[PDB]
Amino acid sequence: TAKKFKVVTTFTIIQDIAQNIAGDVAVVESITKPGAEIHDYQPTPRDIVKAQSADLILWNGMNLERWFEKFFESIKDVPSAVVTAGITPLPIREGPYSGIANPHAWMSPSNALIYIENIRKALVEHDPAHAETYNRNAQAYAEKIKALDAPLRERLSRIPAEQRWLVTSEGAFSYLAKDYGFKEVYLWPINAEQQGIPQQVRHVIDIIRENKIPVVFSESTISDKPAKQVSKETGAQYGGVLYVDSLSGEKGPVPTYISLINMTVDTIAKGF
Ligand SMILES: [Mn+2]
Ligand SMILES: [Mn+2]
Repeated sequence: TAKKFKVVTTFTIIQDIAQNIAGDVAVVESITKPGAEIHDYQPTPRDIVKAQSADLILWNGMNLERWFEKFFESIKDVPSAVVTAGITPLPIREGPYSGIANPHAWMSPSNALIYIENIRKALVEHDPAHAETYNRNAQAYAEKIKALDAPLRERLSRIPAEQRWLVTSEGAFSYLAKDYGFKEVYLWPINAEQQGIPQQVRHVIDIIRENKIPVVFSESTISDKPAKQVSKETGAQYGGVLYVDSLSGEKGPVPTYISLINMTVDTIAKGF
């Protein structure tokens, strides 16, 4: 056979996690495309029809998708589920969104296990005919995620503790940084139309000076120009691109959530 159970997700990371749980018994599609900015995405009429055709809608919550609640108002009779349920938020530390949840919880692979469980539960509840495929796929995929911890830590193990400074454009790596003992510095705390970046750019250059930070990075859905300037004004090498808010295309270097975590840690590690 019939027309398969259809899941629509707001962005690509959730799409890939959900598709691993769904296997071939459900079809999972993302509203946003690879490479597109997800926080302030502007949905189109095509997007309403796509979401309205789903049997279940998955979104991040933690107000990642500033567009979603207004968007969902146009969708009728389709259940939605927040895939971060039960995750404890790290607060945004500075700027006009200080004190709001940092939404990038998927960058901690231990948090990913909670994403998987929330998605499994939603799939089993709303598609009970395939409960055993979902439960089997979710346990197998959770073991793939747990198996990342040892190679990831080993990959970062050369960098001594007080050299572990991670300097990015968006402050999108706070969950990854807490997991692996890095201190975070960023050019802006969360993607948004905002003031303060040129004054934050001076501050970052300042903090690179004091601590002799060797590398700075950018991310794949935003501009590399601020990070490349900070590298020019310091001696630090420009290390990016890092992946957090989007996968690549299916043929690019980051087609899956696992490849996103691995390539991001790999790129950090080679910068030092
Ligand atoms: Mn439900
Ligand atoms: Mn982001």
